Amino acid sequence: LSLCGMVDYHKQPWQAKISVIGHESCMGAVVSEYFVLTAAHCFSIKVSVGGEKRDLEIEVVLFHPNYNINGKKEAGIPEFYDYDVALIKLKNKLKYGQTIRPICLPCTEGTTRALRLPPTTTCQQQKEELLPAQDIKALFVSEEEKKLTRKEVYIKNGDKKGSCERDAQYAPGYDKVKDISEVVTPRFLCTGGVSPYADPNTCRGDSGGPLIVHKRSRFIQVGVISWGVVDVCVPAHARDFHINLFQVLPWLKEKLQDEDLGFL
Ligand SMILES: Cc1cc(Br)c(NC2=NCCN2)c2ccccc12
Repeated sequence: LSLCGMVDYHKQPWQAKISVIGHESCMGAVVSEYFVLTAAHCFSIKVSVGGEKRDLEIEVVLFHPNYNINGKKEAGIPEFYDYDVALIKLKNKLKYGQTIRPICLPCTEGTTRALRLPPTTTCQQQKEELLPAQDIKALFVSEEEKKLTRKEVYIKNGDKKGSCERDAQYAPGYDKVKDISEVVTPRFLCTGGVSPYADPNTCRGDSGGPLIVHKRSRFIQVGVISWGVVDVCVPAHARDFHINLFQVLPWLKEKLQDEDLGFL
């Protein structure tokens, strides 16, 4: 079992850069020797790790079976980001080192050990530790002038969760949605806004990158960056929505079953 979430690419050795050819940009995270986790909506395909120039040979890209960006077009919702996760399977085994390391995923033995929790630890116990009912200090990784940079955000998972979710009404094409639960599903975590702190916002190029909790000197991926309310790249309603990886575990467990991650 790899030591996951342990340390520019020196400081974010899990980070992957994705280009799709006028170039669309996304990010992802190394989660095993053969897999990069990213957003489904990011999808000729160029993936790089370790700040390398080299583009890695792709075997297949696997998509969450419930993902359908067009799924609510008939209801007048232009883009529906539910289950916005994909796994890039690499042809060649990644060589872990100073520049290339896997991030921890929820409800794995890797995360149990990173959090110094006992062997009886459940998936629910990991969720209570990482995503308590409060404002949760987190980070994401962006690019500025070809250098990777950390940005600190707060996940609104307590008394501010409703306020964060309701700001979805300001996103492009969502202004006529009666029931915000139609676009903000139970798959989403919410960051951004000015309470409790003035959170920075994701850029479109940051989509697919990990939303990370930094705990006990370790980095645990809790989310995949999915969509924003405002393209800032700032109103108090500028929120960002992330796929909660605790909510896509059956799919992660099935696709990564042979990756020696020790899913619970
Ligand atoms: C950063 C960002 C801003 C805005 Br505005 C978007 N548009 C939009 N969000 C919900 C419906 N359409 C984005 C969409 C995807 C990814 C990032 C986005």
